[PDB]
Amino acid sequence: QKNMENKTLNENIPEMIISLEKEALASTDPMAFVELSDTDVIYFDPSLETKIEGLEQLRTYYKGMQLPPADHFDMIRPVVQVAQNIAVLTFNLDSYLSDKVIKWNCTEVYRRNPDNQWKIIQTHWSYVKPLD
Amino acid sequence: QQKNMENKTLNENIPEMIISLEKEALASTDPMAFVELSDTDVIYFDPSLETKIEGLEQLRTYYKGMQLPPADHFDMIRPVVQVAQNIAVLTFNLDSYLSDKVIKWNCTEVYRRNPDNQWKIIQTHWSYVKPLD
Repeated sequence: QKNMENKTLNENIPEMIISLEKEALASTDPMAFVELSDTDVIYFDPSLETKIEGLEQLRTYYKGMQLPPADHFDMIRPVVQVAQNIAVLTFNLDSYLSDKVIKWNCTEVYRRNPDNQWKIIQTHWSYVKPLD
Repeated sequence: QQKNMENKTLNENIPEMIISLEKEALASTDPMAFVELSDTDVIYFDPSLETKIEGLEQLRTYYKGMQLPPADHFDMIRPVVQVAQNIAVLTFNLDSYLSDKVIKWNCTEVYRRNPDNQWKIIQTHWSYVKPLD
């Protein structure tokens, strides 16, 4: 499974976490990140007055926007900090949609649950220098 | 609490403690408060950076140029702390009152409990609320 450790591609937690994020970003299914998120997920992006709280609220939010994936993206210098059952992934992202780049900051926090799946418990998306 | 005893951890309300640390740093007279509260491997974002800050030395250099605190008054909105073993994820919104102006913020802080039972920031993400509104 893409979000579970194994003896091959998912042996190293940082490489697994980075691959998982890239796979969700490339998915045509707008539910991809929802399916990866846990029931207690907390989510921020630039369009929300305050953070979204809980998986059902996140699901409703993702359903409402119908966001296409980028035509292509570049994940720049992803860092994964691992602490017991938590992996903090941080990166910058150059996302291309219809011939324009949108540059993002991202923090994801993944938790290894008792069934050995890594699930997103926190997401924070922001623009790079939106006002300069 | 016997689990905390075997683990030599404090019998504290972790969410309340983490919220109190954050509020203290925000309102601190020491402009380097957040640098002191951060660990060597800290990663940091804010709306002025073209790419994320990595490492405490980079964070320190950045903070040396900032005048802080930026506001005497601020309101922390619906802080949530998710606790996972030696990690606490603090998320909140913050209304920061700069004299006559207000900046509305999103914030994610990740704190990690070190072996000495000190909670240190390993990740900070500050963003504006609805900057393109």
